[PDB]
Amino acid sequence: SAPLGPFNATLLEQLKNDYQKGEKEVTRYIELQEKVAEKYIKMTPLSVTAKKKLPPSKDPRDYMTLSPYWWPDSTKIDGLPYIRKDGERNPEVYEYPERENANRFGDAAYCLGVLYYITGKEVYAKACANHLRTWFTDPKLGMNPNMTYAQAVPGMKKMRGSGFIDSRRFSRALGVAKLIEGSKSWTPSDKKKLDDWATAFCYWMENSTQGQRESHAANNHGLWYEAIHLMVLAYLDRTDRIREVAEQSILPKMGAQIADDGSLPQELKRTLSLHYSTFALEALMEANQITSQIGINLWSTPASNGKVASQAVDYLYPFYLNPEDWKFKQIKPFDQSRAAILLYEAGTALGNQKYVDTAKRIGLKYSTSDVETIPYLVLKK
Amino acid sequence: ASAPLGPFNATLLEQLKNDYQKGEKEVTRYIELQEKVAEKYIKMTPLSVTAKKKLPPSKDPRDYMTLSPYWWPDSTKIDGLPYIRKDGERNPEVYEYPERENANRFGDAAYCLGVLYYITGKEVYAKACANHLRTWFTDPKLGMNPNMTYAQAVPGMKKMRGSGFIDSRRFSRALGVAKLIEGSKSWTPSDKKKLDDWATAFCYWMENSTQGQRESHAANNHGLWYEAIHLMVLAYLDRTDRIREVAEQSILPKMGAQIADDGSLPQELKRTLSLHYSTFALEALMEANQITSQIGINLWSTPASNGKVASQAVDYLYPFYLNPEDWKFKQIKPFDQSRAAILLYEAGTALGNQKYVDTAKRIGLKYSTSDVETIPYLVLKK
Repeated sequence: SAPLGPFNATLLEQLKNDYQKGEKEVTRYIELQEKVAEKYIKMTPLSVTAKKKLPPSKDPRDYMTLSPYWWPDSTKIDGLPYIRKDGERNPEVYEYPERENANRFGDAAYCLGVLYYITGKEVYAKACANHLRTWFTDPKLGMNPNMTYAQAVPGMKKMRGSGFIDSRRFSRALGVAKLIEGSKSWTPSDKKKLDDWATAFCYWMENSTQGQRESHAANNHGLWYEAIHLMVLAYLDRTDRIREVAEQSILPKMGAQIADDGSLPQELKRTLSLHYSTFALEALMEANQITSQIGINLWSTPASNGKVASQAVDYLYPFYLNPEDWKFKQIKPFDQSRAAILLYEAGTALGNQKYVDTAKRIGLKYSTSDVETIPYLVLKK
Repeated sequence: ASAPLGPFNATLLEQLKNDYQKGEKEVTRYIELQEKVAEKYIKMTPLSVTAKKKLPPSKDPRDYMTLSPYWWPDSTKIDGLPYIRKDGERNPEVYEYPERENANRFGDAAYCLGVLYYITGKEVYAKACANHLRTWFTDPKLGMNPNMTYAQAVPGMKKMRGSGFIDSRRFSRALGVAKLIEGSKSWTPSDKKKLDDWATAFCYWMENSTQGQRESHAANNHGLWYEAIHLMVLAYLDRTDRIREVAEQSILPKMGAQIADDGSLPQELKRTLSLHYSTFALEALMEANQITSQIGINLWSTPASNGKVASQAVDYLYPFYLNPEDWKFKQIKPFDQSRAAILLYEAGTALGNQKYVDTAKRIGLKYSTSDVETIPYLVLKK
């Protein structure tokens, strides 16, 4: 049985088992992924401190990014304070290296971690460990365990926590560290430091004013917060807390956002409504990969108010077939391949065969290098 | 009191200089706002194309290099090579090439400083402009090689391309506004000579390289924007007969082939940003006409050999400039209606169409905006 972690544990165990028995189709797929994975073996570990502009703390170990929809105001002489343009990403975001480097880190470590779980080769754990240490625990290059300055806005005078969503990138990688435990490269001392980082980040999530705020939001930010919350709690083996967050936080939050038709009214008022409708469920989808390893299915468990997350997939299914029909503002094209993983996750969990069949029709490219598709051989022809 | 030939609306700019000298309150108010906007360019350290780590294939940091914005790594290839195209979707990798945004910042600064010197006469603005011009263009270590070989390159593509020449309009407008500072104490006769020599060299590359040749023959918005940049360079060099030849032998035939009988731009209707690329082609004619009209050639009303006129394109688009909602073609991003204001004002005054000029002012530009391309257009603010 796979260690508790941020992935579909069924598909992952299936892959390792077929790989060990020698099944051709899986062994060929894994030898693809290994060729894809070779850039991460040579790839030099990134660190949050690779930045020139420092944050208010003057500490380069603090993660800092710009909130993507905030732009300078031309009608002010300094451009300050920034004004918002929902859905239109300000290219200034890319002057904060963490925004893209946390992605590159997260991808590298997830891929290396799952390949060491499937194949068992020390070269994959040894490379994953190098990435984990430099990003999280290294006394000089690892990030502080907080997200105070995530998605900061210049000229804004209050502090906000909407930026906590940036954590999904590196917190998936935190969980997968559990997969290389037992390797020769991940020493007891390595695990302890990462446990202590994970313990500190969790304390920051739960008790900081920004974390408390985010823990209370009944929108897609609250769902993503709790999904990230489960990943940290899963890494630390706090399964009772996983049960309590699922039942006391995620399901109530999910039920307040679903309307009687299954739509998500808070996301239909965005400039990117089909994207943000799917973003919300993607939070629930990643949380459910962790809850269902301990027996809790968030797709089919109803909330106190009777709403259940399957109603929200039903509303969106027609448009996942024919995205033209989306009768709401979508100021940018929508990636139909996001429906493939979502409908398989939700279809496998709900015993809905129409969903699983449509997931396979849409599919993912067999040879793609997107690391989040590594588990989904079942979607790749 | 006539403005030197350059890449701006000379009527609006002479009017502003005239009114500011006479003491008119409303212009003096506006120019003092512009001066507060322009102080950041006085302090701004000059930019240079050489501020980059990743070198071009020539291994010369003085070569301008950018990435073609719509080209993306291919996930199904082990190295992502060769890149593939997604029309309309900017690959954020473009921001790893510093010249993409630094040429904009440079261009904006030198243009703002040049126009304010023309209007106010203040040497502080000629001195600041000249600083930006020397570092970008002529400096023997920091200045830019006079070419666009590696503009909008594409990783994995085997042939060389010319369509990235469009990147030139940023620093090219700045090249022309150097004419406004000639005669200051700060722009010495030697500064003029090097810059003249640089512009002669860049114009040579534009006209004789394989890439510039291709670009001079495209009958799309790239060909139009090529000649509009060509006119900036030839105006700066005072080659006014060439301006007349380029207008009658290239711009007019190109405009004549790209306008259909209903006044639409077929080539632009097929892009994923059809309302943006229709306006783009026209803005090429607008910026070329600001120059051609200073030597007596009105590109909005002068027909091609087939009797097509550029005013026919404005007519096709005017109703959509009112209600962009009605645009019945692919537009995978929102359309900025302020672009129409300058366009409609520029075409309206050249064509005598009051309906156009009224619509321009109704849309308007923000009085306090710091966007330097709106500096001449007080008439669209207020």
